[PDB]
Amino acid sequence: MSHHWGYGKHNGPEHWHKDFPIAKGERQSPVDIDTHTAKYDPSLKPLSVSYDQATSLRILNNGHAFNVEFDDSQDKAVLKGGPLDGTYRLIQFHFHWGSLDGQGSEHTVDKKKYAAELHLVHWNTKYGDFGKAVQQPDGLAVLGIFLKVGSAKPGLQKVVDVLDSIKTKGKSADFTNFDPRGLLPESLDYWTYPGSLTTPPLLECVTWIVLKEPISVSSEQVLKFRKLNFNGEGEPEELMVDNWRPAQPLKNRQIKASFK
Ligand SMILES: [Cu+2]
Ligand SMILES: [Zn+2]
Repeated sequence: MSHHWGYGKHNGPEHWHKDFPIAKGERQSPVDIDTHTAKYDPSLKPLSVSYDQATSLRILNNGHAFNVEFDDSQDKAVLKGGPLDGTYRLIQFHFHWGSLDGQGSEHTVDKKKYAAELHLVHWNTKYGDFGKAVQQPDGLAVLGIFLKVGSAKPGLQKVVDVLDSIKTKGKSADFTNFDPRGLLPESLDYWTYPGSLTTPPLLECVTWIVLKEPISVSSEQVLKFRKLNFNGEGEPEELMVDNWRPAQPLKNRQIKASFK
């Protein structure tokens, strides 16, 4: 929110608190997931990812990442169960990634950084619209999935192949008839905790659900992410890499596990 924040030395995560003081708040994201301290929670309900009727619309370079946007005017693609009360509707997904394969994720697992992290963003339908949802402590649910470099992910290739058409900030392209189920791992085992948006405005509205099993993507797929630009057309080229916030203090939170 507001202008001029980014991921450089002069406007990156260490600077955000000056315009977004909640950056130093009590439930900021991402965090390190200490797997030995997370506790199994038998009260968690089964997690339900219901994306069969998902209706993708468009892909946009917003100068911070790229978003694949969905029709959220009806319950076409929803997340329910797990730690969640009620129904959360899919609005968009995006990624965070590194300049090198050893960094890029926002969450870490026993301090391990993955090459990238996928965020599927959903809003609680009891609040009527996304903008109202971000005024509520249970307004959003983000499903986070780690990416490691190995074999190609077939379900990612349609995304990689459109990126040359959205190289610079402000560009968009049609992205209809995409199935986001092709981005999931086999297992839905997860960790969950209460947190925030990981970019400005850093609002403390998110139930995080982070899957334990990473997806594998090829070196060639992640290399195509790294050819995007932060800048607009006609401006000095600034590669879109290292668009991740580091782990923040856990403070008075417990991370729960869905699995023993
Ligand atoms: Cu501003
Ligand atoms: Zn994100």
